[PDB]
Amino acid sequence: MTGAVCPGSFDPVTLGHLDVFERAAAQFDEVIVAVLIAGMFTVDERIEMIRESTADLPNLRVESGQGLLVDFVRERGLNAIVKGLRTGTDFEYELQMAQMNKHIAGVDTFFVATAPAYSFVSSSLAKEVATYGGDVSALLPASVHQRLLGKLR
Amino acid sequence: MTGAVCPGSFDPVTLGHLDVFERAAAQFDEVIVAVLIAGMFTVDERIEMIRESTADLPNLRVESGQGLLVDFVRERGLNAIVKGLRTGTDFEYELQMAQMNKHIAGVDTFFVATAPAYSFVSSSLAKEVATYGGDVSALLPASVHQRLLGKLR
Amino acid sequence: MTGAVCPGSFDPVTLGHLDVFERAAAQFDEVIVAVLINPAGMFTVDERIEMIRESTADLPNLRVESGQGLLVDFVRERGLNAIVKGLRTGTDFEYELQMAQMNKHIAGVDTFFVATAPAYSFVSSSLAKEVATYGGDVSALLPASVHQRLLGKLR
Amino acid sequence: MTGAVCPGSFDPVTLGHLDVFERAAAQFDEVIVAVLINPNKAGMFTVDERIEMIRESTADLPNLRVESGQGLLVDFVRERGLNAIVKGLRTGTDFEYELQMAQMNKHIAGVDTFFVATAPAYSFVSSSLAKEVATYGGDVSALLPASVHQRLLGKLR
Amino acid sequence: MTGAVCPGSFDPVTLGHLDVFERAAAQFDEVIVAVLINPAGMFTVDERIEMIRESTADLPNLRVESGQGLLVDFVRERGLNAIVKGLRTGTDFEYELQMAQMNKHIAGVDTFFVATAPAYSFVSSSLAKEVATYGGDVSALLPASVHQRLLGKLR
Amino acid sequence: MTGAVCPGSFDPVTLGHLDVFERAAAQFDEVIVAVLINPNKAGMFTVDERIEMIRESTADLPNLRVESGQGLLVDFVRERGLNAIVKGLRTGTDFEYELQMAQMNKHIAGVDTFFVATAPAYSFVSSSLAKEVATYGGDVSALLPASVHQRLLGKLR
Ligand SMILES: Cc1c(C(=O)O)cnn1-c1ccccc1
Ligand SMILES: Cc1c(C(=O)O)cnn1-c1ccccc1
Ligand SMILES: Cc1c(C(=O)O)cnn1-c1ccccc1
Ligand SMILES: Cc1c(C(=O)O)cnn1-c1ccccc1
Ligand SMILES: Cc1c(C(=O)O)cnn1-c1ccccc1
Ligand SMILES: Cc1c(C(=O)O)cnn1-c1ccccc1
Repeated sequence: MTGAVCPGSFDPVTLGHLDVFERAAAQFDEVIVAVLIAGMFTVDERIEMIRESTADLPNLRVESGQGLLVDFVRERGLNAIVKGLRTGTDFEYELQMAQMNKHIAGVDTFFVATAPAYSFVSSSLAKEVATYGGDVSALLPASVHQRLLGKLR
Repeated sequence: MTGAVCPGSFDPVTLGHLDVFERAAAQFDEVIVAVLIAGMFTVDERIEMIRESTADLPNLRVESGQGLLVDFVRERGLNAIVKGLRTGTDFEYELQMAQMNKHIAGVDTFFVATAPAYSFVSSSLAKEVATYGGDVSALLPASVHQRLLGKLR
Repeated sequence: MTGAVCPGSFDPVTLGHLDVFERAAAQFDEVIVAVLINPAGMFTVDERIEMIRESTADLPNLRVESGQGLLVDFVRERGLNAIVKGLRTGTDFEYELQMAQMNKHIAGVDTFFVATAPAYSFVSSSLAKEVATYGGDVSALLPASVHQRLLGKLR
Repeated sequence: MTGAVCPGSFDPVTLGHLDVFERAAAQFDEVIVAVLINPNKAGMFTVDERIEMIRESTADLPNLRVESGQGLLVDFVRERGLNAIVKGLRTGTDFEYELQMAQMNKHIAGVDTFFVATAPAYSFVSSSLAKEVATYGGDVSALLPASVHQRLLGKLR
Repeated sequence: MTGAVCPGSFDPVTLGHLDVFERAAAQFDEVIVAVLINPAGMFTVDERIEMIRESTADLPNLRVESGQGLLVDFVRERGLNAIVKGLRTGTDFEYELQMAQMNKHIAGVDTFFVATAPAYSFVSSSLAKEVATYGGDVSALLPASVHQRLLGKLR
Repeated sequence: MTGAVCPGSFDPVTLGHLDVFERAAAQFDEVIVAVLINPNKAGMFTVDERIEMIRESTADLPNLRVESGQGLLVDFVRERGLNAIVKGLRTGTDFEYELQMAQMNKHIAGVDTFFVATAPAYSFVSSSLAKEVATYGGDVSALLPASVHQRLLGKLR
């Protein structure tokens, strides 16, 4: 009965996130993606885009969440978070939250290294580049791309 | 059928390592500690010290290993490594090995943040301090302590 | 007569801060904690000062004052030229390193950093407040004097 | 016909920036300083003021020119027939952040980025910190070119 | 006439190195790859030079030479005063930053760093050799010219 | 009666070290420079040579003295009735490494450690790099005190 939660704003989900979801799904019986909550996409849109892109992952589901992440995790009977890291400075920042989360609620955090190809990918940078006309097609799920083009027009 | 391998030299295993073992054991059905191979303790001694300290973990076992870590992992039907991180610079160094390991053999790596109390603990520093008479009792399993005092006399 | 200033917003003071205060008061004849007022937070400056005084009652060579504007002026105005601050991480050091070099360049005021006690490496005022706002228990990270008042502000 | 673009907000230009300009100008046939403006947030200095302050302190660099722009930096670079950006770095933290943007810029436009290490004397200089310190009366004259410092005190007064 | 030196042991050259060579040759009129001999490794200096020449056949403005001793002497002896190097990480930058500042201080030679291509962020000569020694397949990380010879040295 | 210990191998002492000594001497009633010797590996300079080079360049610091030692630093500190160490740091990487040792030292002996940021001019100076560069003929005279530089060239010759 193993399981982890993968949290984030996912505004929108990127190939970097999807890679983390896939890897978490391969190592834990149950994965829940926690869409935490105003950016570009609504909660429902963000959830839909992730569901579309994770259809090949039978042991993953997507839910919105509010309040403390540890409460979200524990209220579903789990006590692990899985999170992707690019740096370095990411680890330092996330370490603080991870130790706090373990301290207040006994919830552990497992970090995975980003796939090399997506080291430079972030939701913020993808939206920024796309806004000014740059091609970010290779960095986002097929569905997501189109939806993003939609929001910009 | 989930599982991870926890690798290291463990010369000797510290409370920092034991904390990682416990956390891995709580999230994966099967944990294997891979004692990799001349420091202070022999392979057999290192294995024994870990077995002594992990008796309360029914789903963990301890084995020696040689060659590529990914071969050790895959030859036991697994494809996850779990490793503890203190920094920062640890993440940078380990990220390189993690991406290499994923590339050559499809083996993933999950990192956990060190418990705050053991941020300064390393096998090397514990042996160094103990050698010159410093008290490292609070940083090592009870059994290990005594064995270390033994080697020094 | 040696001395140092320990600056911060301390909104609220944490056990991490208090550890730094204690270690500074152990090594300098005089320590001044400077509670820096800004454009802002949860506690008033007077509330912050009083919480620090309560937690530092056992440190006779430390006192608490409010400050505004340029830190090196605050320091020099009081006949001192050293700052003492805690650091938790490497990136703590890199940001603080810039300010320390700037402060020494513009006023000849030096800065001494101490490493966090391991137990408080993850505590910050911001994170403590955020966790407490949503019902998380941060009593082990804050002095007794703070935890009671923090409950009051959230109710 | 080699060339590079040195981008920034330069609000204001610092001695650390000028060091980078000089080092780029010494290694590329032409250098363009790109003053990148956010049309949605004014800085301390207007675009013409930023350009003036840069020109006045680069007068001895014959192969350098100064132009403003906005939007994607890689478009600024490519429309001038170049494909190199040169930027200074102070810390490992700077490099991790800039690495993201450099790899993105190479991905979307094939434009490369060359980083140079700050001169030691300016490792702590930034436009924002110099403005903040000057706002509260601190002396930052040794961190800024002469073209900048009294213009800066003027803005604050 | 612009130019730069790309220094390293290149034992063996990787696709990461080659990416840096290509990017340097695209931006400077002349590039010299300097294969630095030391007290040592898997390949002879001549083997290393020949592997780089094979992988850089399409770069007419780049040439490969061996070097010994102080790098800034090598650079200045050839009428240049720029070094170009790849960086993979922040801690790459911090170590290289020291040497770059030293090299500019002692000889006025500057250093330009380029960020690794994402695909090769984890590749190093040391790790490639180590993996290959134990049967791991590193063919995707090394030029074709290297992978054949690496197999030979291990057999 | 405040005091601090400034530890190192000082093989040789650099201008970066001397900056740290001066800053410690300005803030503590007494400073002891601790020349820590590894009885198993000789450096470039003998203990007496290291001490001499330090004394000659700290002659204007009346509250500083120089002593050698080996073994645990915290024992050196405590046997002098002190419990503060002062050390310079250059980078975030330095801090992570030294943080480990500082926390260990506090754990085993209650001895505290105060770090100071390097002077910008010396951020790239290290004993090892200065020796390595000098070995191959590079000029490192501006990074070392006068008490050191020609002694160093002597060793290399
Ligand atoms: C952090 C991140 C974002 C973001 O934070 O916006 C978007 N993608 N990724 C990402 C996640 C894992 C690996 C690579 C990239
Ligand atoms: C890395 C390490 C060593 C070592 O590498 O020698 C000994 N303990 N630990 C450790 C492991 C996890 C958490 C804290 C400390
Ligand atoms: C920096 C800090 C904050 C803050 O930034 O608000 C709150 N506590 N601490 C802290 C201070 C010293 C040691 C550990 C933690
Ligand atoms: C990054 C920077 C700023 C800024 O970002 O505001 C102002 N100066 N510098 C600088 C540039 C190169 C070297 C040193 C300093
Ligand atoms: C640094 C390095 C080595 C090495 O250090 O031996 C081998 N490849 N690379 C590399 C170079 C540029 C980009 C990526 C990787
Ligand atoms: C660390 C160091 C060394 C060394 O470790 O060899 C030589 N100088 N410095 C130094 C000390 C303080 C500031 C700058 C530099």
